[PDB]
Amino acid sequence: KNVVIYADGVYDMLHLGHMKQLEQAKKLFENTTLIVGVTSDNETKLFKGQVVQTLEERTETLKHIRWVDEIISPCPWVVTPEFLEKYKIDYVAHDDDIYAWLKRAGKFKATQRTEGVSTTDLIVRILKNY
Amino acid sequence: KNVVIYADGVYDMLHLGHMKQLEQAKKLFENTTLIVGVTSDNETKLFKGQVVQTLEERTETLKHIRWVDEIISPCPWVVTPEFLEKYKIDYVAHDDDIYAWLKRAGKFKATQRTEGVSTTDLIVRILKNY
Ligand SMILES: O=C(O)c1ccncc1
Ligand SMILES: O=C(O)c1ccncc1
Repeated sequence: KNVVIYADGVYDMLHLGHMKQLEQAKKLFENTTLIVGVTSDNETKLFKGQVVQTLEERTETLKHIRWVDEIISPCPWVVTPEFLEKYKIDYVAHDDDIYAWLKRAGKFKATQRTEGVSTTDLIVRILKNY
Repeated sequence: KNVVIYADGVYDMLHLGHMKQLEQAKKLFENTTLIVGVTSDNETKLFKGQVVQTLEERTETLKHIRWVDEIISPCPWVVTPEFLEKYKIDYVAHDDDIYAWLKRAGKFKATQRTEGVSTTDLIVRILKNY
């Protein structure tokens, strides 16, 4: 019955939008193990851009989140079918291409993002008042 | 066996320092129910000062934290012995006076703060780079 879900991301400056996404992946099936992958500082910088928190800070915050069962930190930047076999992952859960092969296989579970809740935007709140 | 712990605070812009505190209160005894009280916007402003997130935003974030079993939102600003009886609270868990009466009664459990991890300070990080 237990379904293994893998959700990777930068998880920089974790906010409610991030945690609703993790809650969503956790609840994709009735009995799950949610594995979260945290990307490395170097690869995030090289491919995405500026990260505020280090790998260790981003990883420690996630350990406090109710929905997170296991953590791979750091995690590979690109998911491969080897990786899926290595960790016995049944579905990859991410927002939406690079995930075509997963959707083709029956193993992609779309999860949704929440905007405006970002730590970035809460400073703007502090500031559109100054 | 189950021990009811009450930890109140503003929980504005929840960071790792906040979550380590909640983890600490949760683990005060082997079997606990951790109740978290979230203070109102008006009373925080009036007694503490400027709050960034609303009551509802601060409360929703806490629902995602592994250690939080129950939430009182909003919560009273001052704990009273009536309140303790009302919720069957065995210990109040807070950092450290206003908690003398609790310590006198055997019902105060000190928890520790973590500095420098504050959302405030992570902007300074972004900025001591500009
Ligand atoms: O959070 C992302 O967009 C991401 C996920 C997996 N690998 C790299 C980046
Ligand atoms: O977080 C605090 O300092 C607080 C705790 C309980 N009542 C008011 C304020």
